[PDB]
Amino acid sequence: IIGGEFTTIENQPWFAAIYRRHRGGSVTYVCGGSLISPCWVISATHCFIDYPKKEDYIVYLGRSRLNSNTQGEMKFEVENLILHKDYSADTLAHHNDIALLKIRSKEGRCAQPSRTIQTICLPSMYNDPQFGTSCEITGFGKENSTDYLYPEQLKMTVVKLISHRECQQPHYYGSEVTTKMLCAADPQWKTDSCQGDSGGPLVCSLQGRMTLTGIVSWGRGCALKDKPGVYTRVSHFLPWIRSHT
Ligand SMILES: CN(C)c1ccc(C(=O)O)c(Oc2nc(Oc3cccc(-c4cccc(CN)c4)c3)c(F)c(N3CC[C@@H](N(C)C)C3)c2F)c1
Repeated sequence: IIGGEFTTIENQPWFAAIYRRHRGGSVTYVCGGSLISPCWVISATHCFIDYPKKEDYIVYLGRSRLNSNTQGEMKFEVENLILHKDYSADTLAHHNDIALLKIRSKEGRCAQPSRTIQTICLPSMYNDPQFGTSCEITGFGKENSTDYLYPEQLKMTVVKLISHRECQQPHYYGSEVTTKMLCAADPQWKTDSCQGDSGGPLVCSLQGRMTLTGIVSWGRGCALKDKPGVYTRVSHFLPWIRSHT
């Protein structure tokens, strides 16, 4: 995340950190995700498409820091990696960029609630906030283009939803964004998702309840003028989520 502030998992208790395992016990961060039910984390397919083997991945919940431990964190294996069968990418966009990870602890249990681990609510079908609404994104992605290190502490920022008609304008993304995507940006183009933030949640507070509205998918650069972040529009995959869960 570019711009934005350090946060703790307490403030983002549905956030899931997804890593890939390596011989020796070392791991490398992959992508973000969100806990939508005790046994299911939702993320983006493009995070896994090159290495679709569920055995290689681990998921943390209740984790505030990238390479050190947080009190109360829970570690999980992936029982089922479900990628969208119609996922694809052209020269700019990911399509149907949504994935489900069935999680299972070493001891065989799903996630348990706590101050640092909670589910986010799913949206209602075709019901999303109107453009201009503030929503938050969270992730361990890069915060600076010249960095070789990702931030050690979780970050968040606030962006505003952009209408589909604005994002489809030629100096934005044109026909590259479909009704199955949503765009969001800082009005001053100062804060944005970046490398490593994909898979993570775009959350909007609806009537008090925090709702998973988007999943970080793609864009052009990070915090570039007239190039909003593009998210998978979760309210259009509810049937897919419901049936595969
Ligand atoms: C395999 N692993 C572990 C990972 C981990 C993280 C990411 C990620 O997206 O963050 C990832 O996907 C990808 N990672 C990239 O690196 C970067 C570099 C800089 C910014 C971003 C980036 C990521 C999310 C949102 C936004 C919008 N501000 C930007 C991604 C890519 F440029 C692509 N392209 C470039 C080509 C384009 N096209 C196929 C749509 C997609 C990509 F698909 C793979």
